[PDB]
Amino acid sequence: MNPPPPETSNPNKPKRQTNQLQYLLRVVLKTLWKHQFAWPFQQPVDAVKLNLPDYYKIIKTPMDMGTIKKRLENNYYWNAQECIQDFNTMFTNCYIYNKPGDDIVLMAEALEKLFLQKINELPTE
Ligand SMILES: Cc1cc2ccnc(N[C@@H]3CCNC[C@H]3C(=O)NC3CCCCC3)c2[nH]c1=O
Repeated sequence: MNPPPPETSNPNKPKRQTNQLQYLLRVVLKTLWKHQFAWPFQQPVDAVKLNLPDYYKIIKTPMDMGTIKKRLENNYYWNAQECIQDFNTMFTNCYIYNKPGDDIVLMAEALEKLFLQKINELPTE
């Protein structure tokens, strides 16, 4: 009932190492990954195990920090904006699927506030 996870490597997709992508792995992801609210976002939503049968009927662009971590580790991104877009997709999915008063929404809001603080101090290329 789960889709395959988002791709985290591609032999055809070009790759480079930049200080901005290094900052996103070493500072931004690392900060969010170890946060007390990170754990529901550390892997793709398992709709079977979590008993959320409608999840992938509603969310057609799934994204999670486990996938973002692998993409950064695998040099999948060419630029920082591709990675920032994936974080925004993850937060947006959470706000669309869940009810406004749900604890997962409060957890996502806390992580997004921390995320935007760290992106505000992104170093120049
Ligand atoms: C990404 C993600 C994961 C997830 C896991 C479990 N449940 C979710 N949604 C609950 C649906 C029912 N109402 C309560 C919702 C909720 O806020 N659950 C949280 C999960 C984390 C621990 C506190 C309770 C999920 N929704 C997601 O978007």
